Amino acid sequence: AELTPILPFLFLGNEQDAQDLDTMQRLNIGYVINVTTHLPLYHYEKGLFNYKRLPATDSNKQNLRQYFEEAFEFIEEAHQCGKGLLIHCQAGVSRSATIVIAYLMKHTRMTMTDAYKFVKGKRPIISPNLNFMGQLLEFEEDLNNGVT
Ligand SMILES: CC(C)(C)C(=O)CSc1ncc2ccc3ccc(Cl)cc3c2n1
Repeated sequence: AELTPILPFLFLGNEQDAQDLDTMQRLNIGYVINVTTHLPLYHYEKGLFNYKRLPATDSNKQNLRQYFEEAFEFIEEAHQCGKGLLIHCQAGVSRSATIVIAYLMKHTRMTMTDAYKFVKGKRPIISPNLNFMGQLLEFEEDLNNGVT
């Protein structure tokens, strides 16, 4: 069990981390983003959290940019009402860390490199995915040019 707090309201974890019900309620988490196609929404039937599923796979062809804006608003929703958000996928946190890094670029105004350094400092194990890196690099281009 290990929920990594990126921001006071934004938490990063894997499949096993999302199953620790006691820790999630201790940290005042009320929102969960599940970035998998096959994993269940843990503790859904208990009616404690608001869920959002980004149906993605951990492949070199998966497009995560399409899920960026939807995830940012769910995070803002958790932020604007004083609750924490947990975003998770599987062991390598490749998918979920990509979304978190994207959020830090758009809203916290950090650069792509600095955002990775920020998350990597708090979450030491992140599996590599050149496809997601390319999408984050292309995403930084659009932010600097005023396209998104
Ligand atoms: C995208 C994701 C977080 C899923 C990932 O690929 C983690 S693995 C890794 N390993 C070595 C690196 C060396 C420089 C670097 C500069 C920028 C960015 Cl975003 C990543 C790296 C980098 N990332």
